[PDB]
Amino acid sequence: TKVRGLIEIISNAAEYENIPIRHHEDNLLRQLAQKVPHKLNNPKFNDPHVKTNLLLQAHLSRMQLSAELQSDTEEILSKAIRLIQACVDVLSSNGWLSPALAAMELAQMVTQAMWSKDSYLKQLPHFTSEHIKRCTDKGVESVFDIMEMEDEERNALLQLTDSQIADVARFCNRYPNIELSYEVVDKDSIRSGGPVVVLVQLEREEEVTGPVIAPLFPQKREEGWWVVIGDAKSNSLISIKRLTLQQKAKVKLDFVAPATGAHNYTLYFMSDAYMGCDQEYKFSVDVKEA
Repeated sequence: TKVRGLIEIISNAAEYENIPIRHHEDNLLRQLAQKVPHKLNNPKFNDPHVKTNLLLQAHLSRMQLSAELQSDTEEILSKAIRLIQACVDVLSSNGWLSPALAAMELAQMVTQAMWSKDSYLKQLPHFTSEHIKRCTDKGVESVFDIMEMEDEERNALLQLTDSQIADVARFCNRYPNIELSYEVVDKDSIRSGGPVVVLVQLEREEEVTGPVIAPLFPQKREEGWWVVIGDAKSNSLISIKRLTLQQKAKVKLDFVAPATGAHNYTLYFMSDAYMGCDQEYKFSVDVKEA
């Protein structure tokens, strides 16, 4: 399941069965279809689902559109998050780890208007491609790398006005900087077929708690998270829970312990709003019994 396939699942939804099909837009659409990262095949520029797929890609690529197309995009976007969450629900319920994680990233992508391959710095206000090129050239790749710089370094690199920096500071102070700690409950008493309980604790270290900053997403959004346990080797999604976080939160996940012996898993913490904030921890358990 590639990003392309996930975008197709979202745009093929019955919810978009009535996206406006206009006289005289085929031109823009035909060209749009030429420029988007994932080219479409038979394109039927009369299919609301085809239009929806192109407008979603255009949004992710932050391309120039007509006022009308921009309005159509806003409509599509207003239904997108809920659809993506449902998609994550389906993929994770079926136990498909990679597809489920990719769908979670798609929620971040749609919110921040960017592709999974883009630098996380594309989220910062006023950051252009050259900003990103210069940051990458310098080995600066995370928002945290940006925040660690002193003024002289930052001004030379970003070349931003005091007002632009104030906007950057606002985003950085709300960007998730969470400390995740976890405990395998009674690690020495796990029995085959019995429960394996993982107690996760989250604590926000950044200064501001509040709604997501996403200049290119029309609706007000709240920060959402998923905590997941899976087997990366077999691509199996074992446990998942959705949560919202204020200052501190405790999340309990559990799953059936496999056959006696040593086993390895991965604990994931995934955003549905920001990129670059996800965490992964490979842990192990010793199952007794037998």
